[PDB]
Amino acid sequence: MNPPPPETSNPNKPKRQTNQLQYLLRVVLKTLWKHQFAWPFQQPVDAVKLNLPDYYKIIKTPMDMGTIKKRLENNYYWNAQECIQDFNTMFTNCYIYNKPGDDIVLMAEALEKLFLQKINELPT
Ligand SMILES: Nc1cc(-n2ccnc2)c2cc(F)cc(O)c2n1
Repeated sequence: MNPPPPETSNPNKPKRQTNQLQYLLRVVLKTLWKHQFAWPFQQPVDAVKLNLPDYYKIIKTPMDMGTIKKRLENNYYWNAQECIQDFNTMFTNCYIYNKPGDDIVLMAEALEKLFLQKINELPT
């Protein structure tokens, strides 16, 4: 079975919109989304379909760009740093589950370097 996906809304959690968060959706996510290596990260890992039955035995804080995108569209975050942490969790989980040089890891590393370039400068 797959676990329930991470929440994309939470009425207990305060919402906010900042220039930097609009930018993380408008520019950073929506450009990463178009990368040729983006597709494995556009939705939660379906460990049933991919025959990775050990995935959620190892990965306990799963994160993906589909969840991030919905969070950004919902103004789920308080600030840009909260969103950047979700990106880092997504990359870090892929390096934890897989090994250096794996095809998926090369994909994650391409996106990560592009992500780092894009958030080097955020709007004021
Ligand atoms: N062994 C794998 C396979 C993945 N995948 C998913 C679709 N096609 C390959 C995968 C995807 C991720 F977003 C993170 C990972 O850690 C992954 N690990």
